[PDB]
Amino acid sequence: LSDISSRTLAFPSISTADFQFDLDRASDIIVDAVADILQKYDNIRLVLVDLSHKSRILSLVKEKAAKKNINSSRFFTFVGDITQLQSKGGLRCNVIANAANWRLKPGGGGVNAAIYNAAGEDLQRATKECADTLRPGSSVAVPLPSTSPLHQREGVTHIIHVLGPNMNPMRPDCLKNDYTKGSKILHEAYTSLFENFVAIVQ
Ligand SMILES: Nc1ncnc2c1ncn2[C@@H]1O[C@H](COP(=O)(O)OP(=O)(O)OC[C@H]2O[C@H](O)[C@H](O)[C@@H]2O)[C@@H](O)[C@H]1O
Repeated sequence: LSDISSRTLAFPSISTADFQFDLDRASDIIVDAVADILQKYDNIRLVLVDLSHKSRILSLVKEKAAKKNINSSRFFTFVGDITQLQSKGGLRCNVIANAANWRLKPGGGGVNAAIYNAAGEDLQRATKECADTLRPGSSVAVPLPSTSPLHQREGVTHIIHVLGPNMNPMRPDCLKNDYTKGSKILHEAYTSLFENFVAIVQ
């Protein structure tokens, strides 16, 4: 097997800040999507990250993962900045997920701003070579050039942009609390993410 860092994905909670997706529902969906992928693929590790130790989504996911008896060597939560996992967290993760916007543009606050700021213009060049847009519930894997400061400092080799459902009425494709559709699309976003990650590993 390759090194563990090469088989580790760190991801943030998609859709639950700027996109205002309900945390209780999101946490159920995270744990179900994680359980589903770990049932299929060996030798991967998944790490849910959020910036604050008071994170409500981390607390919910921990509770639910314990109830569901998810294998805690293969999935766990971690407090940290997704762009500083090795340097500040002490945890090397080669692949990270981004909660993107549909046009795959930098900025916009949230984790998307942080990732593009850390990665620099290399990520915008590389992303434009892979895809021009995302639709909700889908993702795209982008190899991160070795010249990127994020690669040099944190060992990140790939970023997977993911577009989750949007519940925020001041953002594109707002679902107006259609959580039937919303829940399906967030399930799809996580499965798409995890499948892209597995396709990088194997
Ligand atoms: N540096 C970080 N490290 C780890 N987690 C973070 C970080 N920054 C935020 N989070 C967590 O990341 C999680 C997701 O929060 P969001 O980034 O709003 O994603 P969304 O899918 O709701 O909105 C996407 C839109 O916002 C974007 O700007 C795009 O431009 C889109 O327009 C939360 O748990 C955060 O606490």
